[PDB]
Amino acid sequence: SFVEMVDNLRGKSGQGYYVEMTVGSPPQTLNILVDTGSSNFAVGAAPHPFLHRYYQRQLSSTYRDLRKGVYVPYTQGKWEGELGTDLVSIPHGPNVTVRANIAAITESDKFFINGSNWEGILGLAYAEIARPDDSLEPFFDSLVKQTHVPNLFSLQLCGASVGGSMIIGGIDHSLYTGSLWYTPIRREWYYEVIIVRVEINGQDLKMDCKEYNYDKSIVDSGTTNLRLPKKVFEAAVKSIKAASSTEKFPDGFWLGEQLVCWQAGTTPWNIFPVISLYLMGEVTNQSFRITILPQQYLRPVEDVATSQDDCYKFAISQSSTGTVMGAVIMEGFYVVFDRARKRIGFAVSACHVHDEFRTAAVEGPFVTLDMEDCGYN
Ligand SMILES: CCCCNC(=O)[C@@H](NC(=O)[C@H](C)C[C@H](O)[C@@H]1CSC/C=C/CSC[C@H](NC(=O)OC(C)(C)C)C(=O)N[C@@H](C)C(=O)N1)C(C)C
Repeated sequence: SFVEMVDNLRGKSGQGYYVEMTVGSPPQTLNILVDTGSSNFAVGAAPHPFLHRYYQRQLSSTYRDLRKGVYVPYTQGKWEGELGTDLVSIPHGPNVTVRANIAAITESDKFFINGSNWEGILGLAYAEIARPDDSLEPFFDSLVKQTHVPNLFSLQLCGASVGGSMIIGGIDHSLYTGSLWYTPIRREWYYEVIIVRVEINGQDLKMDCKEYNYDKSIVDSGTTNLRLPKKVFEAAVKSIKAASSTEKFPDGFWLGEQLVCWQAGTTPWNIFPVISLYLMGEVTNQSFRITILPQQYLRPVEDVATSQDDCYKFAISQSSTGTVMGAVIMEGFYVVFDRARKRIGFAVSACHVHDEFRTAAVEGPFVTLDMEDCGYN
């Protein structure tokens, strides 16, 4: 019965993917950002220049105040509000209704995006990183405990203005091709995984694999870019520059600041290398890899001028909190968050990226010794 959940996600490029939900009685409709990098369910509950609508607790008879404030900081943006509980449902999701914790956002800073079309956020990670503490049961935990919905979900994010699917409670085999390859969830807080090798155009970056996971590596649908630790970011950029030395790009380009443009349909994709991330597998000394095409880490942006040329922004940035496999990485892949078996699966998506001579892929098996030494402690 997953067919009704296909295409239940919408959004704008670089503004996150959202699903429709309803809270309170009578049901109040709101678009909620899907974020695997956080664990709090929260919605705007007060007027805001960027909000077209918000949660009105006074209009819900099922609403319950928990009389307890909350603050939640994100890599970018933050908000604070009041904790409470209410009935919640997902129109284009499983046909059920559950009582879950809800944070009524009363104040925020650089959180709501102008024209994003969403007024809330659904943290799908674990309680361990929930605010104010792990006692605040996350939405998915509530859903699984109050219903018969299996303990797993999958995400198929499609690029370009953007759409996709969030299959709650299962895997929809028509949304991907080939085989699903699984990597262990190292620890249940963020969806933490271990990267055991990185190659650019088939060239090993030759770095201590611990560097790839310093101080952790996570899968985060709520982050746009591929974020890499300083040392890895530097090595990656250097390699990508040399590969594209043919042309010249402003130093601000590699910083995500300035953007580059080309005559409509003349983008020199071939000069940009593919990136291969090898992930720890399910059996001893075994891993698999996912290959990222330039069409993924070069996010298309509207021409700042009155021109009809294709402009893009470097979607790879430096991080100080570990590797982050954001939406640009998840796009083109079908990703299964198999919480029941503590693993994350990857397969080529049906709405995969397209290149003339190259193609994004998930390949295995590969032999990799000492993978456990790649984890940072
Ligand atoms: C100061 C951080 C303290 C630690 N906090 C966390 O780790 C929290 N989790 C997180 O912050 C997640 C790891 C990140 C989370 O998904 C948050 C969700 S914020 C709501 C998301 C809106 C969709 S636009 C996404 C945006 N795109 C973007 O910036 O594009 C350009 C770079 C081109 C401008 C982006 O990428 N945001 C990153 C940076 C980010 O912050 N994402 C919670 C666990 C409490």
